[PDB]
Amino acid sequence: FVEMVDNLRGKSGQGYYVEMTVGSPPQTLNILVDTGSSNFAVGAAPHPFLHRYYQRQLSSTYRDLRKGVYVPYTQGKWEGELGTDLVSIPHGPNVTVRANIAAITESDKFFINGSNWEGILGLAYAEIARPDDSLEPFFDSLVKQTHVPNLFSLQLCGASVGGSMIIGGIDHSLYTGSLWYTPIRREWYYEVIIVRVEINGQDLKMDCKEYNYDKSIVDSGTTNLRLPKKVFEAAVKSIKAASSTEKFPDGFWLGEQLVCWQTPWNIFPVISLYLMGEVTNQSFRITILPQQYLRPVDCYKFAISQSSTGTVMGAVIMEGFYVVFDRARKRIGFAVSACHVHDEFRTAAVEGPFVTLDMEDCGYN
Ligand SMILES: CC(=O)N[C@@H](Cc1ccc(F)cc1)[C@H](O)CN[C@H]1CC2(CCC2)Oc2ncc(CC(C)(C)C)cc21
Repeated sequence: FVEMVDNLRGKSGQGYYVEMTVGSPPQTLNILVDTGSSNFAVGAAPHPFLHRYYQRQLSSTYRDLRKGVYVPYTQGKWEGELGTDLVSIPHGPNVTVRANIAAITESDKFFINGSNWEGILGLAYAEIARPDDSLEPFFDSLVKQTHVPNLFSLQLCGASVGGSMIIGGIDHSLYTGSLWYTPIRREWYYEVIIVRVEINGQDLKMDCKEYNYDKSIVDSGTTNLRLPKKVFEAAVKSIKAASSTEKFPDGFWLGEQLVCWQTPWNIFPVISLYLMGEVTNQSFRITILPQQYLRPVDCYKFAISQSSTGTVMGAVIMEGFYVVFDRARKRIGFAVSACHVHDEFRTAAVEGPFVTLDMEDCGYN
């Protein structure tokens, strides 16, 4: 799968993109890779921020669906016209498929000024597609029309970022140790269940329901580890305590201020999420280093932040790990990334099995 290794580019805070082609003849575009949504959408008009855009008039294979589509994210909304056309990933599998494409014709605080991407690839399930679940998501179309296995994996490497999207398989060269899998609780977002949390090794004795209210998801289109309220205060409480030996401003834990050195790494704790495992009463844990939740912006940004719609395991989480979206078996795999920025002293980690009871009662119903 070395054809696909290192096919992801980006800039810190601006997402990860892959090169795609649309229409005949092929128009090359950079497309943000987003496991947190299920629309395939590309700029189709000359918005001043865009390096390029989809020009339907140039395409033999374009077909109008004569439906409008609207999509608001956490922030950012766009509106568009649905169509289908032929699509390829040059540094991906050797195929071409007909896919739904939203030609973005109006947007609001969506495109990033200074970014080098022109669209977004929603990789999650139909259930959350707009206007509705009859709009077959890209990856569903990819699997139905080719012999590409129903699986993709992400090694997000973390001012320029790099990484790999392996479509249809796994590249064992992108990780060390063993993959550990957690069930996809439901096929809409990539929903999982967190069952326990630990800073430097200390539990938080919270009802595990507080971790998955109203959901926990794996989202590559989100930068931060985003915890619910209770959970966020508790974890800074614990990190501020473990790291107290150097005084840090309040702006820095709000993610406003910066720290600058010429970096006492082991001043800072590891953070640990236990995930529901494959077997009744068995879990595993994933552990991130300071080198993960501290975003280089020799200065650093605290990258854990409060949330509101559930836990979101964003690039802060995913940059420590190789993440396998095993859609065929309703599960997501985590393994230590071979590219994660580590340490002579420490590493990010994933280990098990652990015994943890009542893992069902952990997710909101
Ligand atoms: C930070 C952010 O919102 N990133 C988005 C993609 C994105 C948007 C703009 C941008 F400039 C870069 C990436 C992700 O798609 C967010 N993913 C989840 C993340 C959550 C779900 C829990 C937090 O909020 C979302 N709300 C709406 C959508 C779109 C929908 C059509 C599926 C309802 C998705 C999400």
